[PDB]
Amino acid sequence: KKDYRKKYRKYVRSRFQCIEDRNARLGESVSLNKRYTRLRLIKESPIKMELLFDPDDEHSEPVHTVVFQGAAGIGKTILARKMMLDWASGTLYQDRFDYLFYIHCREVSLVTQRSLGDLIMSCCPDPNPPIHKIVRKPSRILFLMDGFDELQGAFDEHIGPLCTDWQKAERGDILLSSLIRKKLLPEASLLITTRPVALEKLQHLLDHPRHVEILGFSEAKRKEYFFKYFSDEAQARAAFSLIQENEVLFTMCFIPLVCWIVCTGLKQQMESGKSLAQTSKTTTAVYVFFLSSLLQPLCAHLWGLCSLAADGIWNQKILFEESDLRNHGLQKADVSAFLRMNLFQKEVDCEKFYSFIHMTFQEFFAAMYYLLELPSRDVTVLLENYGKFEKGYLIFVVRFLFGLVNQERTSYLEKKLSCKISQQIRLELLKWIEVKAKAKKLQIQPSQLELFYCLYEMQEEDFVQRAMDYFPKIEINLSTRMDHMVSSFCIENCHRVESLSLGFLHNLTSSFCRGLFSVLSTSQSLTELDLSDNSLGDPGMRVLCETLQHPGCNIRRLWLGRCGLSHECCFDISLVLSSNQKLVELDLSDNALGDFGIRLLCVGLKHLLCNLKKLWLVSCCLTSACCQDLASVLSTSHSLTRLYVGENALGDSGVAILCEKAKNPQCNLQKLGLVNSGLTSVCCSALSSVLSTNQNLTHLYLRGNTLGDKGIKLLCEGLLHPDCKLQVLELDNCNLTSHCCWDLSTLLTSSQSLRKLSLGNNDLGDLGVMMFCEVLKQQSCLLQNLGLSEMYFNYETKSALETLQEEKPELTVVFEPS
Ligand SMILES: Nc1ncnc2c1ncn2[C@@H]1O[C@H](COP(=O)(O)OP(=O)(O)OP(=O)(O)O)[C@@H](O)[C@H]1O
Ligand SMILES: CN1CCC[C@@H](Nc2ccc(-c3ccc(C(F)(F)F)cc3O)nn2)C1
Repeated sequence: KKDYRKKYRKYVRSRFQCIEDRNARLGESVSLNKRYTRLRLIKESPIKMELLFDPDDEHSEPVHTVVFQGAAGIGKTILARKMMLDWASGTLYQDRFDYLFYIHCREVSLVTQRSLGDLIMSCCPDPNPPIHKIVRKPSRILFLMDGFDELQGAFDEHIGPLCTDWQKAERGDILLSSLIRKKLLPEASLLITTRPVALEKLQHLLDHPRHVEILGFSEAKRKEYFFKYFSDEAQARAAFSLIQENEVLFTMCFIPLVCWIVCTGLKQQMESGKSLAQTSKTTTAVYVFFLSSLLQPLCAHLWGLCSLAADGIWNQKILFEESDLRNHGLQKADVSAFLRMNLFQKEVDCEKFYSFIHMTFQEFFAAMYYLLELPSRDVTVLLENYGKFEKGYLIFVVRFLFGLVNQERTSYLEKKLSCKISQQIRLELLKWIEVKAKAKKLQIQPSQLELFYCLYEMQEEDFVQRAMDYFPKIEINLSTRMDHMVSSFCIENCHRVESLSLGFLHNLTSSFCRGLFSVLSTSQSLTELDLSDNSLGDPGMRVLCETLQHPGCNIRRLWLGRCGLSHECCFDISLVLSSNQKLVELDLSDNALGDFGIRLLCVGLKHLLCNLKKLWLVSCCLTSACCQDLASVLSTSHSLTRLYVGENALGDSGVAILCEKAKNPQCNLQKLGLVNSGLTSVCCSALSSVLSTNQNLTHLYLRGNTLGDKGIKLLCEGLLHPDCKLQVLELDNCNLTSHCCWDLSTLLTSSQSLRKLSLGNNDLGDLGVMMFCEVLKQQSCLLQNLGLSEMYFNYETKSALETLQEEKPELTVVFEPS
């Protein structure tokens, strides 16, 4: 008769027109979902809400599963609700999906046994919708699974009895697993929202997902929020300015939830005729401020309130009934008070439960429970469950304990916490950090950036400085401004760190990290800085070099691998080399520092007081043209001993240039990395000359070249020289065969300095190895790995090599492949 899908769209539009779908909105004002402030969405590249499920750029491969990850408060629910409304309004997926089914994971039970009847309860009031009709057909239906991490109770990601078929009733965990794994109603689309931490389990269900990260408000979007929140423009501007002046809070406000909390606080202060001051610095300070302002205008119910929250965390319960409120001393009068002020919500769409306005608030109270003046009240058992899904990870519960357990405390509710307990907890928290600071990642989590968000929450230097004494090595990945703010605070107070590794994720290409590099330059203990494999391009190097010229820098080793640097950055690197007398090791591998960049770099390398000892220029798009400048550096440098230039186009002519100066007996070169440089036997006479004259050269790496047997003979003329002191010779993958074995054998029985000789991916043959075995027994000085890896031989040869290892144990390592 009529198309029932129209009624469903009408239902969705009337239901999702508001932000919460719940009452107690500070007098239940209309929240107006049209206020939605745009969130930043990055595909793992910026994307639009439309075309989200389109096939990718090759093979036209379709996507069924899309996962949206983000922090608590970033807007995963407001965004998923927005999609429901936009679709129902005909502004999104108009010709892609016939239905959108919104699944609220805080309502789904992992214990209760049910068929796929959620499709009934999640839609119109009609108790008997046409489930068996065309709505049963996949490819036109998208499910929105909102809050994977909010599922209450243990969840097993590995299930034997997957139980497909929507008609069969089964446990919620099994049912969700089959839906996520696309075994139940396959070829349907599924969108999942989750906190990044819960991906530890979800990753096993998804198989081949598309991932999108949700980022909060840009500075422009923060302003829009305030202007939309406050209908009075004069107030909106005053509020914005007050916050803008608070750099720390402004930074935190990238999270929509933080903006909401702050705005609500200011609104209440306006109504009461207060100063409107907002001086919060930490997440805890913001939450305490908010709750205090609401409780001030009652406060004797804090115990029951906190106890309720704590129970919910331990028993995995978010939704409460009147019985649960009464069981904790909450009954009607105070409950209503907590609806007038926005602490609880009841739900308005023909439902009656109670819950906290946000999971972070429930966790806040659950944390405060431990400090007041009944699951445990033992912080030890709490911490033991930190990394577990089963308890909701307790990330904010612990993070808030750090903030609450602080000597720098004030009045209003906070004063009701016990000082004796606070000290007991404080000490346990220090022990917890010491233990977690020394651990393997293993996807478990108090991840160093996380221990730093914990430390940031308490500004007490006496605590933080001691906590930071457990981090001799810091490895972190920063994606947002808040990550930098937190990292800088902790590093500024760390006097033990010797090695620091900083990753940068899509927000370098800019100066975002300037406020962190300015910290590193004042560190006295830091000696090694690793900034590899991140987009620290030219402008980023300029900032770093500015800080490396600081008189107290003390950085000795700097690793700059795939940083996206070009020749211009060498100008600034040179300036550092000409001033900073402490820098010893510099790795510039895998950059675009072509011949010109080296010419510039060499200006610093040839400078008096440049003490650089080790330089890596591997895969830097170099060719023979630059060898003239490198040769000049080798000729005069008093400190450069290690030079690695492989994986470049330094052909025979380039090597001959370097050799012309390297052969000088006064040259300090000790290790030469002429690896995958396209050398042939033509240049071996040059290398031979160097070996014969330069007694300081101890390591030569020629693997990947094509020297052949002729090259070996030429090198042997030098290697067999009485004044040659080479200790390590690597000739892997040099296109050598059995015809060179006579000369290699001669080397083994004549060289006095050789200790390690490495042959590898080449057709040495069985005759070759057997001949070596027969001479390696005759008081050979060779002690180290003989190589012969990635080589295959007959049974006799394998036995002979094993025999040699037992008979002549001085040659400890042969390293056969089998
Ligand atoms: N785009 C937006 N515009 C304005 N406010 C927003 C937006 N996104 C989120 N908020 C604010 O954030 C608060 C809660 O955020 P939200 O509940 O979406 O966080 P979440 O952790 O993603 O949710 P859930 O835990 O339910 O998945 C709301 O009170 C709302 O005011
Ligand atoms: C688990 N941990 C690993 C290391 C990186 C860290 N990243 C974030 C991102 C965001 C927030 C965050 C902080 C305060 C708030 C509040 F104020 F709204 F409560 C809401 C948040 O979402 N906290 N940590 C997560």
